[PDB]
Amino acid sequence: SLTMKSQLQITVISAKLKENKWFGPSPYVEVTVDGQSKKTEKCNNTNSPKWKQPLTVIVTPVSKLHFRVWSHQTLKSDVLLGTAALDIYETLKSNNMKLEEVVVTLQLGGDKEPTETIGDLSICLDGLQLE
Ligand SMILES: [Cl-]
Repeated sequence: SLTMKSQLQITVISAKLKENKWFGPSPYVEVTVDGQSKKTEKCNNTNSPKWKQPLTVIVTPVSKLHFRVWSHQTLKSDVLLGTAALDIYETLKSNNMKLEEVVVTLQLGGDKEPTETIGDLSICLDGLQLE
């Protein structure tokens, strides 16, 4: 029951990234959960990326979703801009135990400094219920 899986759709909607003082980042989002990793495509040179991109992951009612916002680079590692996490069980609680097009915004915490908010990330969850 807490072990039954669902192929959850997560639409990664958009993010607002605090400006860094010339050209902006070229961000995409990676979702990781339960052995899996799914990445959106990138937006180029923007602190207000709008992906509106649906991804799926196979989760249980107690899975914990982890988000990373990366900036793409050709010639070295992509840069980790910030991270967030969302407990699917808490999300279910907040929405009568059924995730039907639930929009959630999360604060993104900095890589080098976890305590610093570097932006926020909006997603929409659909296709999971408990009971
Ligand atoms: Cl949470």
